[PDB]
Amino acid sequence: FLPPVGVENREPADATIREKRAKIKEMMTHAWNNYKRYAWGLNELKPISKEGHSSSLFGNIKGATIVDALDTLFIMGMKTEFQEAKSWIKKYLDFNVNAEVSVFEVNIRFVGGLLSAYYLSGEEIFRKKAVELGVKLLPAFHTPSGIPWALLNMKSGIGRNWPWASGGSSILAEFGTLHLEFMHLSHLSGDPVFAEKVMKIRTVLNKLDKPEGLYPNYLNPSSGQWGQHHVSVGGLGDSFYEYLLKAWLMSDKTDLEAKKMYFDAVQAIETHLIRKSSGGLTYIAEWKGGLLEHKMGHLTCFAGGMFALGADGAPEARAQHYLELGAEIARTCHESYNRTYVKLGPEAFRFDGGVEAIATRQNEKYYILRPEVIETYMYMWRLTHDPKYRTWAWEAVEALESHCRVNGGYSGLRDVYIARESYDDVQQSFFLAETLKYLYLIFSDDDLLPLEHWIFNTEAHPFPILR
Ligand SMILES: *[C@@H]1O[C@H](CO)[C@@H](O[C@@H]2O[C@H](CO)[C@@H](O[C@@H]3O[C@H](CO[C@H]4O[C@H](CO[C@H]5O[C@H](CO)[C@@H](O)[C@H](O)[C@@H]5O)[C@@H](O)[C@H](O[C@H]5O[C@H](CO)[C@@H](O)[C@H](O)[C@@H]5O)[C@@H]4O)[C@@H](O)[C@H](O[C@H]4O[C@H](CO[C@H]5O[C@H](CO)[C@@H](O)[C@H](O)[C@@H]5O)[C@@H](O)[C@H](O)[C@@H]4O)[C@@H]3O)[C@H](O)[C@H]2NC(C)=O)[C@H](O)[C@H]1NC(C)=O
Ligand SMILES: [Ca+2]
Repeated sequence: FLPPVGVENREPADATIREKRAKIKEMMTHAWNNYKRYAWGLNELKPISKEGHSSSLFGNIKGATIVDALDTLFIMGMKTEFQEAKSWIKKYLDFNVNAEVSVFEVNIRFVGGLLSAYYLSGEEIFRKKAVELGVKLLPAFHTPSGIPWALLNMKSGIGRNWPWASGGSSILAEFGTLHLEFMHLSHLSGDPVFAEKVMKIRTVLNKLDKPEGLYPNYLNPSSGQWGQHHVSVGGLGDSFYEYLLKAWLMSDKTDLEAKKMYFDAVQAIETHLIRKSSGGLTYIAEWKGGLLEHKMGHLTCFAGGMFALGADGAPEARAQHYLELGAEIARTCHESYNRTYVKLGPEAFRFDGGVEAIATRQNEKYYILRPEVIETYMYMWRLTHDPKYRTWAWEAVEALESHCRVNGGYSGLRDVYIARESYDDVQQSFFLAETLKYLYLIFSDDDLLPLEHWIFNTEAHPFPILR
């Protein structure tokens, strides 16, 4: 174990920034203390019902919110809370269970949360548990190609793909968002097997022709060939792209394959998917066999920070281009917040049918406590220090406090366009792992989890550079 760099949370110099940061910590005490009060040990909290919530993505594993919150608690100086969480994990976190889990979700939340807790604290239990879980996920890769199953029974090792997935195919974002965690699993366990699995994924992908430079969201694990040619930088695709860039950064820039894959991918996305509305907003559309659908998801909004984070490493005279593209995605995504009643954006928003940056379908008007817009504000603040990004982040804080904060915690909303809240009764674990961590960091100095020394996984779990 090596002492971690930049884990001290010194108070900002400006009194107003100090006060704003203290508010975000207070919001975390509200989310955490209510989770502990009504749902301790269960995966998530139902804040209206004041009971536990057990998403099917996690099967019979326990304590998702405990594990997802560990690192946020640590950096906020919540040491009593961190110790209670550690004691529960030592006694009760068990991966020897008989149910199916999403390999992807368990990796980014449980493996990632345990890894960050270990690197921040040095407590060996976190390392031991991360490796235990990695070992349990290894049967997911038992396919003819090495492209893993979506869903794995932890006891039997038997896997399968989503039943609706084109021809029984695996999902790009799912198998493409294992890389960072598996590289650290090999480092800490000394066992090459984890890196071998994620490097085999690379081998399969690089053998395929990418239609127009684009990656279909579906890849069959038996044949190793594409399913239907649906392409998106939001759901089903998003974090695969994210992890190409971050694999390169986290390798101390030695993973040259990752770098080329990333910049090639983003150029094809710019050409075929990125458009400007008649009102002047930049958006990322979805592509289906050549035909654009002029719609962007809240999930897609993470891409603003991705583009900005990759700017420093971009080719000669392309760095400002990517900082500016990041800023335009940030602005569009801020407009999706601005044009609502509650000032929190919808799950999807459109740029045709006579609209710009608003939802039209009733079933896409919801907000489930998502971090991706605030995530992009954090990167834009740290990479430009333009005060507007702190201004926009604080607008979201005031919105959350006005419309999502309830007596029993924080709840998502079913319709951001009307006055009367319709609470969905789920406190998503990613609100504690991501939304509040990124808010806290925005109102901190740059030297708390400095971006030069820490690369965030897709669930806001910071990992150190591997040399
Ligand atoms: C968050 O959301 C808010 C909305 O809540 C956004 O605010 C809007 O921003 C718009 C874009 O900047 C802006 O549109 C411009 O409006 C200018 C006119 O404003 C003045 O007049 C209007 C109208 O008054 C008459 O009509 C009303 C009824 O509508 C009557 O009640 C009056 O008696 C008059 O008869 C006033 O309402 C305005 O006053 C309000 O707004 C002011 C701020 O604008 C406030 O200070 C006031 O207190 C008051 O609330 C003003 O007095 C237009 O001149 C301007 O027109 C240019 O742009 C057009 C659009 O260009 C793009 O799109 C086209 C189409 O695709 C492309 O061709 C172009 O290339 C561009 O891509 C262009 O078509 C024109 O030809 C002109 O070049 C423009 O329409 C809104 O006024 C503003 N609304 C409000 C209420 O504030 C805000 O931007 C969002 N973001 C942020 C960060 O806040
Ligand atoms: Ca993410």
